[PDB]
Amino acid sequence: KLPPGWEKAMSRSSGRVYYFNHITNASQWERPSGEPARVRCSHLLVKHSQSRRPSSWRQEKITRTKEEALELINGYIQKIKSGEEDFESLASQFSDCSSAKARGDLGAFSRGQMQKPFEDASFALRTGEMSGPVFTDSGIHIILRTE
Ligand SMILES: O=C(O)[C@@H]1Cc2ccccc2N1
Repeated sequence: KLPPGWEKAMSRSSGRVYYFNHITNASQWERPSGEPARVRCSHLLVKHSQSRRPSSWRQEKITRTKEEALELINGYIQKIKSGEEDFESLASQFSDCSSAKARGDLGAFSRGQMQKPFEDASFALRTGEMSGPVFTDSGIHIILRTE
């Protein structure tokens, strides 16, 4: 039927069908379109108190809760989707990963190098697509596949 990870769902507020990807946590109204050794991704990481290392270049001690981190991620996705802010701008300013200094770019990578939920989401994205919240031991990520 649909490309890997994608399913149909019904909107509770509007009753209109939409599409959801259970690997990337992406969701959208439009029906999704139509695997490589390597993909290239950027990300925006929001850490929280249960991250494996609750510290980053932004904050020596990261104290926010998992739920507060998810709300921040949700807000950044809204601003990216509305076009009020670019992904790169938000990653440079607010990602708790040192890759913030390269607009969130992680370069190319293959399967077997990254944490599994990040890897799985990265490889299920098509070039140009963006994930919803992706949960790892580091924190919560927004992932943008660039190649
Ligand atoms: O560790 C991993 O594979 C994923 C990708 C990544 C990059 C930077 C910081 C945390 C993080 N989680």
